Amino acid sequence: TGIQISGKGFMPISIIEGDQHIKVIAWLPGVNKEDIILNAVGDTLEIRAKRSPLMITESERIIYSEIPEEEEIYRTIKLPATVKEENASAKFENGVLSVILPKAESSIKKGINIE
Amino acid sequence: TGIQISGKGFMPISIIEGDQHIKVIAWLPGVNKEDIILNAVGDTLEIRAKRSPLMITESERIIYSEIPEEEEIYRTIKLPATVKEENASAKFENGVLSVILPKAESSIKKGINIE
Amino acid sequence: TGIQISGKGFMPISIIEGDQHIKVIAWLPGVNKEDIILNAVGDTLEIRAKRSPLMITESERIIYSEIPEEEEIYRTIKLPATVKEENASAKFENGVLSVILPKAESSIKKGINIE
Amino acid sequence: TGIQISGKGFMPISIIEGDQHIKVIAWLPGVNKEDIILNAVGDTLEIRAKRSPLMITESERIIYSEIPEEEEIYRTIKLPATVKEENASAKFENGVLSVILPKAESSIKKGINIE
Amino acid sequence: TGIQISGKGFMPISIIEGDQHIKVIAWLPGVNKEDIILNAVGDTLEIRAKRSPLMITESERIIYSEIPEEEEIYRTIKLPATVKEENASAKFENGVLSVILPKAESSIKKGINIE
Amino acid sequence: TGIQISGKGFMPISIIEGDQHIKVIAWLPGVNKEDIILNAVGDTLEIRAKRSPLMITESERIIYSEIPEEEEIYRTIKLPATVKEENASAKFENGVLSVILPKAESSIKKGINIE
Amino acid sequence: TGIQISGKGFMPISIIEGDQHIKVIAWLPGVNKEDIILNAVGDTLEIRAKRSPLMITESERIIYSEIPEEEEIYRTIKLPATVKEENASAKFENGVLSVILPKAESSIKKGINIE
Amino acid sequence: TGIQISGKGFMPISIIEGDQHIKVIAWLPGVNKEDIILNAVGDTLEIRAKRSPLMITESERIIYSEIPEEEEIYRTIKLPATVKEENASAKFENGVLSVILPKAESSIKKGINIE
Amino acid sequence: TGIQISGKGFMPISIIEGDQHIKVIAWLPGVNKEDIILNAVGDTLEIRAKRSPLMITESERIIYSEIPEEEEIYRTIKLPATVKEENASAKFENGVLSVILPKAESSIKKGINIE
Amino acid sequence: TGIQISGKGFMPISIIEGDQHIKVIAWLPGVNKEDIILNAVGDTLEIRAKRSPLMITESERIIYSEIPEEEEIYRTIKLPATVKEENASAKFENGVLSVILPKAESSIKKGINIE
Amino acid sequence: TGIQISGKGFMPISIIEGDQHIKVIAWLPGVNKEDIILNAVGDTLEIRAKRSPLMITESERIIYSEIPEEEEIYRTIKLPATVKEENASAKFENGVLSVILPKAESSIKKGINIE
Amino acid sequence: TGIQISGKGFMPISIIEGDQHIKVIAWLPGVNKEDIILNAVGDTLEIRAKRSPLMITESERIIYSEIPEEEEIYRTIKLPATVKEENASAKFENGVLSVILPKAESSIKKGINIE
Amino acid sequence: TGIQISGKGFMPISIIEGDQHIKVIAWLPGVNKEDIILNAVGDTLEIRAKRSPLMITESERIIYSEIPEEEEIYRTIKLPATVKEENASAKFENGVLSVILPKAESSIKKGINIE
Amino acid sequence: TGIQISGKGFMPISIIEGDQHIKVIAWLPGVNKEDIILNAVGDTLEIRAKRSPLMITESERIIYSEIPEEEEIYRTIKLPATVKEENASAKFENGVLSVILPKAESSIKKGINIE
Amino acid sequence: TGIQISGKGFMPISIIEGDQHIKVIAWLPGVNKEDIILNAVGDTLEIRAKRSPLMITESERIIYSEIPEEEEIYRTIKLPATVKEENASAKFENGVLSVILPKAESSIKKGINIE
Amino acid sequence: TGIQISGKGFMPISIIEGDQHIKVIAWLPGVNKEDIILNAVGDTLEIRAKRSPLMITESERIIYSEIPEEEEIYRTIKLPATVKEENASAKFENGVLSVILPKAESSIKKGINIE
Amino acid sequence: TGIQISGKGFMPISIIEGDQHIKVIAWLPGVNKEDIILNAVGDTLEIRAKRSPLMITESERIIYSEIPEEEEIYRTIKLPATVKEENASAKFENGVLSVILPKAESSIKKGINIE
Repeated sequence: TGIQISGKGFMPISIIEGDQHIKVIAWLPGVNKEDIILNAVGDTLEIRAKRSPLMITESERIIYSEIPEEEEIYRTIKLPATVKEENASAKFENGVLSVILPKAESSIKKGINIE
Repeated sequence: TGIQISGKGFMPISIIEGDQHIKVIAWLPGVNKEDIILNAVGDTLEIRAKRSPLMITESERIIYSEIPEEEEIYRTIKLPATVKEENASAKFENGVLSVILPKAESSIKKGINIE
Repeated sequence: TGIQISGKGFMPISIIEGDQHIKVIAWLPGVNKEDIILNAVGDTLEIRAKRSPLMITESERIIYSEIPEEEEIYRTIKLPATVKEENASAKFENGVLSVILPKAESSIKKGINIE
Repeated sequence: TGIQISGKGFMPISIIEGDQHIKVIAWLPGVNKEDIILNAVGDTLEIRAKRSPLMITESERIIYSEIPEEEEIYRTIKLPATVKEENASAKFENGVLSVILPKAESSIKKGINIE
Repeated sequence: TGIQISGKGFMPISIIEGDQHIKVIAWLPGVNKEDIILNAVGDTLEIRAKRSPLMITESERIIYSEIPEEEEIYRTIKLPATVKEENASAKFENGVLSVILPKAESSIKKGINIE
Repeated sequence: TGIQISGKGFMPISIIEGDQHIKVIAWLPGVNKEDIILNAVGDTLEIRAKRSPLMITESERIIYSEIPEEEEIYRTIKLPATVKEENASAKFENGVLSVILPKAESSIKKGINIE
Repeated sequence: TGIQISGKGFMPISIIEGDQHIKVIAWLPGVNKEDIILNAVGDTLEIRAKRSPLMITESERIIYSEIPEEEEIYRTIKLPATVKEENASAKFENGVLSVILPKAESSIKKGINIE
Repeated sequence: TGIQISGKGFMPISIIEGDQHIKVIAWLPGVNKEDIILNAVGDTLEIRAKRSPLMITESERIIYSEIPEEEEIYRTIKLPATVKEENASAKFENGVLSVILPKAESSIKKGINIE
Repeated sequence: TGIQISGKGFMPISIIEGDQHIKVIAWLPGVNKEDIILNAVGDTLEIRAKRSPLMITESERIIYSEIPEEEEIYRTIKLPATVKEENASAKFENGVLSVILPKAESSIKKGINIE
Repeated sequence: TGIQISGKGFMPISIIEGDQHIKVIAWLPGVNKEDIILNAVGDTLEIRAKRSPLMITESERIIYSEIPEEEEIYRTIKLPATVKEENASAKFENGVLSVILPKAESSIKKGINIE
Repeated sequence: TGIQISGKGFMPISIIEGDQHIKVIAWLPGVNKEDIILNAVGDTLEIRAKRSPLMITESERIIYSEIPEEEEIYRTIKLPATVKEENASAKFENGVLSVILPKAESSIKKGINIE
Repeated sequence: TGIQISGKGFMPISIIEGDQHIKVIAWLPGVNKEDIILNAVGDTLEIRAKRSPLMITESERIIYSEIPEEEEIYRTIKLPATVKEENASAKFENGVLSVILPKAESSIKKGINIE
Repeated sequence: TGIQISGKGFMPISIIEGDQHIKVIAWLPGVNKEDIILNAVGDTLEIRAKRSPLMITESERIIYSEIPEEEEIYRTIKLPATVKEENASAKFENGVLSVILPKAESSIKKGINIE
Repeated sequence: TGIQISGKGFMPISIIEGDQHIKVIAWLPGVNKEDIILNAVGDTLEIRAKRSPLMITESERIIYSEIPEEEEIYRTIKLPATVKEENASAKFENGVLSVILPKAESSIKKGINIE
Repeated sequence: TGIQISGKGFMPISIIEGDQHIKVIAWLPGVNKEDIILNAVGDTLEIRAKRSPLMITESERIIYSEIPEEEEIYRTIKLPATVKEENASAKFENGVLSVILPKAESSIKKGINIE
Repeated sequence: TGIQISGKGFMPISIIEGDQHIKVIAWLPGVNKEDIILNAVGDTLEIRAKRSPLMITESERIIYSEIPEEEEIYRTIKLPATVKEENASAKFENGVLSVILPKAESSIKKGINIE
Repeated sequence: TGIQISGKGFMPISIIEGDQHIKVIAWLPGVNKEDIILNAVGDTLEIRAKRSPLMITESERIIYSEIPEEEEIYRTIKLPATVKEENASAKFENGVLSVILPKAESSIKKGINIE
């Protein structure tokens, strides 16, 4: 049942499990597609990215703000199954990274019939 | 000094104030550019948008999730100055809406010299 | 000693350990034998099922109820030994699923003599 | 409005009220159809049954368990209406007993019109 | 399910329910068989008795005591079924009164079969 | 002033002290005269008895009960004076055992006059 | 070091220990010299007395009172040495009983020299 | 009655209200006259300035300090009356800025006579 | 390590320690250069000054204020080294007094080499 | 009723009382039969022993341990009856010492009959 | 660093780790050498045994006891290294079981030199 | 196991128990050898002494003090064995009284062999 | 994400993770380079060392100390990746041990591209 | 007014101040005159001594003890006046060290007359 | 008895006091011998040093760390005696600085004899 | 800044500090001018006096009292400057002692000019 | 028994009652004999006085003070007896006013004899 999330910075994760794969959704609003580093192996995925901070002309002042300032953020995740890093896909749109990880064959649960 | 935020759903705001305008940044990760409705007048801006929920094949199950499910979200904001809705600009990239509101002339603080 | 239960919905589990196998008992009252999905591999078993809700004619009203309404329920379990999914058996009677999982050879503790 | 449940052992009840009858649902997972004793009269129903305990070979040990051990369990219920014990029906499938109790004529609320 | 005990003085009760009767056991240690008053009707039984207090010669003093002094004690009990006061029996031995109350016909639950 | 009570089971004691003896009253409701074992020596008395439990036909069920179930009960008591076990008397009626213990000569307080 | 006081009613005690005796002072205000019963043996002294209550003509009412009403009062005391009841003296004046108890020979501590 | 202060950094304010004007005093110790920016309009005044930090030769170390380090500080204030930014005066001496704001004509309360 | 501050009134201090001297910074906003009294000797410095209060025409009222009213304020400080009062310098600008105190020769720590 | 245990070190005791003797069981796991010292007299028994500590090669380290380290342990017990030290027996097997102490004749409670 | 103990009953464990093996000490006082079952595999050892309860003639009564009554007890342990079940040794003396488990080659940490 | 200390004043005790005697150590700093009174009998020892208070010339004042002022101090001790007062020894040096009390023959525990 | 530290004694750890290796920093002030034992295998590293205690001539006394006295200290660490013990390097300077552990090939996360 | 006590071990101090000297009393029961080390200088006195521990034959056991075991004890005291170490006297009797310290001339307060 | 420590950063100190000197031990792990500044005078010593921070290639990330980051650290200590800065020695090895400070003659306590 | 008051009894102090002296006021109501002892030296003043207690004829009783009874009272004060005991003056009128202490030359703070 | 004190300012009172008069003591330290106003009538006395405040040259500052500043103080007291204001006396010395009030004849308790 094991899933271990860990890292720094704001990054709402979501783990979807299918029969033959695992989907991982992450919220990286403000982060630039090319600032994201994605790599995984075995049963752990690591998402690390950097989102630059709000640039303000000397004239402006931040009257108010709920957006976290930290620039470097990431998460290493322990998936509940080993996967094929080799066939992983990933899309990043509207600040949302979505990673598809095919389940490794050795981690594909096989059925049991009832009678 | 008045700034009144209010509405429903997750939407980290940020208000930047310059001498002749007001910048408003909002985090709408996952929201579709054309699902955003932006309108303002006087001293209040309203950002309302809808982000569709994570679609999962019947086969998948959400093993874990930190992403809020609510679909319809918005915020009406009371800015600390009246603005020219007419000349407002807005960009939406990487899940981040950024609105530029020119300060109305009547709300432009004028200087006072010290001696 | 590790055993990790996890999932959603009401489903009292029971894990029995023998020398060469592991028995797992689950309470799925109201669930339909063919609505149960059983599969396992390595050291983890997954029981997922759906029990339809109490259907009431428009005329009736639920005057009182201790029965949980949720329809989709499941549990993935981490057994304390690897098993042969291939030879697992399972019976479902009187709302009680009982799964027999033969211990994998590599997980069969071997004796040590005292003198 | 009176409904009085009472007895011993785990047995999630559910009382459905219709215009001319009362349905009572009980969760008796693991209990054997012929170990259930059902009888009622006036405005009270009594469900008493016994579910045998998990039998384990001397070799096995209960590594973990959420299933209550008590064998003899029951509930006497006070229904919100008198009923015809004589015409009561009952089905027991998938650990779920469902009893239909026709409302006694003297307990059938009659309508009142508004104008 | 209703059973209402009430009265004054120490008198441990016990209510046993059979299919066609109700047994009631009461602890009246020190009480004299002929100081007991037993009467009942409908669904309520009343046991009232008086136990004289420990008589001590002027010479003696009660060095210590866990025995309640109150002399007049009783309990009126609401049984879970109407009974035939007419056929009630009662035995009193070793400070223990035991009353047998035949269930009234109108209170005898009738069976319901399952299929 | 020493009096030490100790043992198991419900047994309200009462110790009466006279000039030349000690009376001990015990509540053994439900206990059978011949199931009581009484013996003492020096300054300690021991009362041990067994009261059989309420026998119920398979048909009956204990709907409610304030009577303790434990069968074997007893108490060893340290009296405030040595006594003549040899001349102790004892009566048991209506669930009440009453023991008379003649004070030993060596424990008979002798008077002191005031002037 | 043992001294055990016990009894009922208000009776401030005081124990004085000498080398060859033990003095006991008791406050029995309002008690009548001839209502006092004094006796002791071995290592325990017993003081029991009765002070009659304030008699008031029907005309009077107790507007206020700090004097305890209880009539029968006493105390049995465990002295730190065995004594010769036989040679005990006692004086009672101004509501104060004072008892002199010669230490028994077997309880007279004997000296040990230091060097 | 409205007065809204808001901003960042240490800056004790004081608002004095006259019949035809409003005085505002601010403590900007350590701040340089030409580092102060003063501007206002309508009913809000904004004071923003920057005080450089204590410069210490590499040789020195701050053994102790109650002086806040923040460099950029400011406050935007909502005055209880609209004012003529145009005729505002301001003096800055001994770390104290004092601003005189003539009340706008439309905000000059007019008298009411009592009889 | 000793540094003892003490006195009355608001006066944020700051003590900087160099190898051959001690710098002391104090916030005296609103205080007049010539109202400051500075003197020191041995290892203690004393700063005492008076700042006049905000003068308000009878017409004005203090609508709000965070500026402390007390007029006479001061602090006597125990420096962590004896100093040469004789060569102390002092500057007072923008409400900030800064005192330079040459360390006394006898208080100049001398080096120790490590090998 | 008196039983006084006291001493140091871990040593679960158990006192069994028969009519003519007293059994005392003690848990001395790891203690060597010949390291046990047993002696008693009157109404008190004393069990004192020493268990050597776990010897570990310099190479090993105690990764974890629930076994108390103390070496010298013992208990002096006050039995509820005087005994014949002279006829006491004792067996020590599997780390369990079991002592049989014949009750002294003077401590054998004699019977009292009830009628 | 992982070590997982788990099971039922009183059984103080101790785990000693050497470079090439693991020692496990267990306190099974009162347990019979031939009632102990020892087996292990991979990185987990299981110790299960049964100690019969104190047998008492009908005449005796357990006046006092700190010895746990449970008969069947055991523990499955997760060792911090895989081991060779095949070469495990075990001695049981004075209620103390001591098991020697040779570390598996694949679990023997290899050195790293510092410079 | 009984040991009862009691008395007044500061006097740290220490009781050592041998096979044939009992040693008692007491801290009587400042007390004068000839101000100590030692006597005992049976199973109780009594140590009473008086230490004069610090004498100060009128000129001096007690600037500070942790030494208790009370002059008369003592303790009566209940030893865990009867002793021969007759053969007791005692040494008093450096404010430390040490008493040797030979155990009485009747209190000398006799051995019990194990097999 | 798993990292498990464990051991005894003061030893501030620091784990740095690179793409192809893992660095581990440990503070072993006062420890002697040749008193350090470093070994690792799989995914766990073990650092064990001994620092001798401050030697003080009989003449000296430790007036004050924040340095922990314990001599033998160590930590076994679970790294987040398997490593090649074989190619580990290590430097120890200024009380700081620094270990470089090359990541095992099987633990080297591989990239995933986004589009 | 300064007096600073500090050190380890039990040692009740007492400081008496006269016009021309300072007396210091210390309780060193059990300490040997020649195990005491006394030295002082300026305004601080240091008392350090060692009292050997109670020696017990292997046969004896410490049944009870209020005497602190620590062997090495001491206190360094800061006197409220500088003194002439040179003329200090000291007596040690009955476990009580008493030191007389002549006040240094420079610390002898001189009088002031009132009128 | 005075010892005053003060400064910033992690630096476990230890002060050893001899008859003619004072030893000071400090833990400066990671600090470079030539980055340490040592100087003292009178009765105060000052240790100030700087330890550079862990340098990490852009590729690495600090997965975990118990090592404080602050670079500049120091402590000024008030020794309990004046010393000869001139003859102070100092060694720095294995992150441990050890300073020897000869006591000043004027601070060398001189003896006092007891009689 | 140091001022240390200390002593016993009620004596409200007041310390006034001038540029060249220190005034000390003390409330000694009821104390007799010739019962006051005043002396000081260096930086500490000592005021000690005795006020006799209210003398009452045997006939009178103190119905109520807020006046402290203690007779001997005093305070030793640490002044913030050394003084010339030699030139101290003192007046005592209306229960108020007032002492004038000329500051010692070495304690006279010297000025520092600001520019 | 009535005595009512009331007023403002610090003024410790004391009421002494004799058979024929009442003495009242008041602490008015610092108050001037001629600033005291004393008058009474019936059963109430009133003491009102004013003590001027400590006058300090501009040069001095109150470094510390426990003396209350309030100038005007007083107390009106309700005596437990009516008195002859006419014959009252009063002395004021050393800050202590002492008033003698002759009891009025009507308030002089007269005796009652006991028999």
